[PDB]
Amino acid sequence: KKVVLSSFSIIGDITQNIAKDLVTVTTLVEAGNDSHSYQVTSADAIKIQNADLILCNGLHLEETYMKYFTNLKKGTKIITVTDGINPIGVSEDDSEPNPHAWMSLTNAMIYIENIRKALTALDPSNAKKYELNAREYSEKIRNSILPLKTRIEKVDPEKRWFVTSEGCLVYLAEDFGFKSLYLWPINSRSPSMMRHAINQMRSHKIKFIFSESTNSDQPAKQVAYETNASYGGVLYVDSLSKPDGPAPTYLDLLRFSLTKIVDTLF
Ligand SMILES: [Mn+2]
Repeated sequence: KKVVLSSFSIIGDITQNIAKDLVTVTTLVEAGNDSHSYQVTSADAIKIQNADLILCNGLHLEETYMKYFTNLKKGTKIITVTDGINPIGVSEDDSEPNPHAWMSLTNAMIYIENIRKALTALDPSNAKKYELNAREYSEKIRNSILPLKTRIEKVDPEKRWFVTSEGCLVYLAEDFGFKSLYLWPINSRSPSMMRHAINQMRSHKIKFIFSESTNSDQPAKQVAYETNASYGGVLYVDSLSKPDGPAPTYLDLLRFSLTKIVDTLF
């Protein structure tokens, strides 16, 4: 049986829905661990050796541990599952890419397609099954998420703002036609970014700011105070939750976080 290693929990869950036990799906950065700065263990090195295929996000998500994907099994390729997604930069223009492409309905379909394609090239005799599974999963995502988009798109143009702590929603904003504000591009944080957000929230009368499941809520709450806005609560973006949490799957993560956003806009 072939072994397919996903770089983190979001990609692992997507792959599991497409492969459905036709391959063994493993995960490097397990749910709860930090996708942005991970220490690859010895046990992890065994997962890397066993991999017949390695599925990465790209957009520099894995940059600090790409070095561990070496001395690989003969023939094992590293696939970047964000291929075909136009990068959004971390700056305010040339700059480093924002990695959070999976927070998008459109991009969900592209992650699924790239993974379907890589599974099919790895294991061509199950092409018909990956093809079916990918369509079914794609429809499942669309059926859960599209009603949230539809609700979201009723928002008045001057209220089209996603304001968060990490810049985790820049692809969602682009996908749905919103503008995004945040306090730092990627979790790992500076004064002028905070000052800019405070000034922008006031000028545009923004009502809510979120934090996220793997970072502190303190900067968001402080910003809420200084802007006369409200703290919106915690979104799930960087990792699946634990199994009895609210976002144990990619579908659940999108649905939870987008539900929470829409319930704030109205
Ligand atoms: Mn992040």
